[PDB]
Amino acid sequence: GFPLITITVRGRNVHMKQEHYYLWVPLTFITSKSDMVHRFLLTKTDVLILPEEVEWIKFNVGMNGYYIVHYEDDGWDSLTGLLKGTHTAVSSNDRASLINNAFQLVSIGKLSIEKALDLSLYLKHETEIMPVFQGLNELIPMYKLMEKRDMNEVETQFKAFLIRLLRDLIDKQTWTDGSVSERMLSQLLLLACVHNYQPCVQRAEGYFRKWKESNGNLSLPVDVTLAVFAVGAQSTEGWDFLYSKYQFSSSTEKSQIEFALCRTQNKEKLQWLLDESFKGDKIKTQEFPQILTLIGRNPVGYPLAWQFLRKNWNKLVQKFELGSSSIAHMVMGTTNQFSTRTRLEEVKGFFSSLKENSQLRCVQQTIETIEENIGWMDKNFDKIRVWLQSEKLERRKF
Amino acid sequence: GFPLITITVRGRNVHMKQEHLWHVPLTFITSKSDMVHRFLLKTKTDVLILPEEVEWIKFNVGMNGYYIVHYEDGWDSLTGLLKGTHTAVSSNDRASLINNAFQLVSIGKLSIEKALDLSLYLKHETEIMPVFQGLNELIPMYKLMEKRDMNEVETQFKAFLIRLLRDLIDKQTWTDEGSVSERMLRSQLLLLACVHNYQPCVQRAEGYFRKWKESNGNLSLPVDVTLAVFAVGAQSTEGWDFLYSKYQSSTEKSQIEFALCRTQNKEKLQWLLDESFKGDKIKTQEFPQILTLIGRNPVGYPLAWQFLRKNWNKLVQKFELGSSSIAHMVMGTTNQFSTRTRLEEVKGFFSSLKESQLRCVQQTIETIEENIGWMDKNFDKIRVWLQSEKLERRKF
Repeated sequence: GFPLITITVRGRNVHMKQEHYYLWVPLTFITSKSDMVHRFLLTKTDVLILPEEVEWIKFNVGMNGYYIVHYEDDGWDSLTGLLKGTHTAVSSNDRASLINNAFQLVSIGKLSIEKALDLSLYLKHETEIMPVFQGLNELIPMYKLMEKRDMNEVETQFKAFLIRLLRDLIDKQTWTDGSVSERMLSQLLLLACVHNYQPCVQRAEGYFRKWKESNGNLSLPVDVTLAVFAVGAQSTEGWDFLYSKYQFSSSTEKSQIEFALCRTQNKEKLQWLLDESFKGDKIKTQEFPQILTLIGRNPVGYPLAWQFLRKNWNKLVQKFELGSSSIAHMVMGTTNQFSTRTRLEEVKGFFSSLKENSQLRCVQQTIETIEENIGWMDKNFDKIRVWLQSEKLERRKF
Repeated sequence: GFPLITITVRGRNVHMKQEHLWHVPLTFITSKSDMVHRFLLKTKTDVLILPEEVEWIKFNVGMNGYYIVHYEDGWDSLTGLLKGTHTAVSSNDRASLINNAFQLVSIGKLSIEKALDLSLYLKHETEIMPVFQGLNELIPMYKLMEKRDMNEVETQFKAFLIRLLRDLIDKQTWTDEGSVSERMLRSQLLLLACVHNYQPCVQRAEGYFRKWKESNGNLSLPVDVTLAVFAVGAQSTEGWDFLYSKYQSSTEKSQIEFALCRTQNKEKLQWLLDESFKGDKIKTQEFPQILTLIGRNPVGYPLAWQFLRKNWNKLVQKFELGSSSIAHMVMGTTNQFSTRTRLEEVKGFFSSLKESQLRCVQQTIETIEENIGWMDKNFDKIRVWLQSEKLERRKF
């Protein structure tokens, strides 16, 4: 029930529609040769009429912080081109807005993934956190949808794309600790490393092997620590050594080792964590929800955390209330990345039989997120298969 | 990066060697094994022993890891492979060798003569990926030549380039109907032919253009050939003028945009820079791509450079120094230089802007200081190598 303020410009005649995905809408914008910000308030349609004729127009609807803008064809192509050559002209949070809405409209069915992606390609030049983060925030859920389906080829290619994009910025991070922002941008080191960018997955191994070769006495930078452990847990000696430290020793490493422990393709170890977390003795049950969410997020262990959750639901609600923050969160972490009608009806088929235990906001919120996923992917899989098979192509004449 | 992993082989003894404390995960395929093998060079040098003897071996498979391979003793055997049976290797791997071959001409140890030889098999190359690689390895050479007074060698190269691609150039149907990359090859090969003045592509493009003009652009042009069609139309005032009328679709502009900057009309080349800057008759947000493209133009290159320096105070204000934008511009106006005089022209300008000390500048100078000595070393070798390709030399 949020806005959907369609925009059609002709010359300096700026028409704008209303469908509000009536209402009342305190539109804001920034034009091309403006270096300033403007005011307006929409009936169904209106026009405002621009003073001078200008090249591009960026509606950042002054409605609180959340708004949905659509400029259709030519309009998005004007903006796509601004970022692709002169993205510095606009701000970081406007960098975000664009990226955010570009993808919003893809799932709403007013913009095609081909185009929302044919934009993400400028991020190779983005040297700021906010847009990069946004980018990842919109692009990551796609491939996690893929991870839960027969899709190795396009998964891998997507990720290559994603890493290929970010590489420059990845490659210029010192392995140390900038401001609260630069240090957090850490996330790249991890993400690089998780996806096998090899100058990442070679130095982390180094840092890890040494660290454990002092029984974890080396001081690792905090920023690096996640990547370091994330490659560590991919080997049996790695998992075990790091897990011995978890119990034996601090507050933040905990989380970092907690996070890094679940990032394992070992189906045995994984099962272990669900199990013991459940108890409380080895891993305390105070953080079973988080462990369950992350395992759901694993590429191999997604079917475990759902299976476990179902096989032992009767006992989770005795231990975490029938419907609560934890429980809801748990429901959603083991189901909302499913992209099949086969997963959907199981997700429906389970909860719609608990009767007394069966109809919470998390249940019907999740089914929908899956019913979106089904349609989204059906529409877009084949599309994004090619958009990537049509990107690594002359990625210079005369 | 830039580890240089030297490979010497005697029988089954396969010696690595290292260059710039590196740890290097090595991978390799042979004439016996299609399988990508594994080897971790952690020490400076090492060896391995292949199970049986091999006609050839090749390292860094599919270009997955960042190391460049030079084959000692070697390269000769990898050539004859591609010259006789290139279908035995894979497509991505055909690219590797072309990249590397020419790469190692950068740093030496491999002569231009031998790298250029390798590129000869492309006469039979029936796949997007290697074709492209060969183009974008060879092209940046005659781009360096265009910016000097080496016409006879420039033209001789260019013809060569075409002669090389020709059989495949004539194979493209002037339509769309194709899968991905299939349609991209026609896209790009028709252009190349046309720009280098291959007549059968220049004559077809004049026709398509001509009849399109005789319709007020109401003629159906296939997307692929559109570039070539326009690329040759803008070589006359009636065609440049016409296309701009059309300029003022989301993709049509880009072709007409590109096709415009090809004109050797240094008068209207100026007009594009000037009016792109204003933002009125062409967008301001498009000055980066028009400046970089005028950079490449064999006759207009000086303007785009000249315009930048004469007008640098308004671009740094308009787009902000140290941007994606400004760096792209600096490097596109200057990276194809290949003389000492041009060097001091770069160093002289940018360093005098007081605070100058940013990536592109430091980056460009390095790119030109590498050009200079590349050309010193290679121009003559290439001059004479060309004089020999033409040698069909069929006896008995």
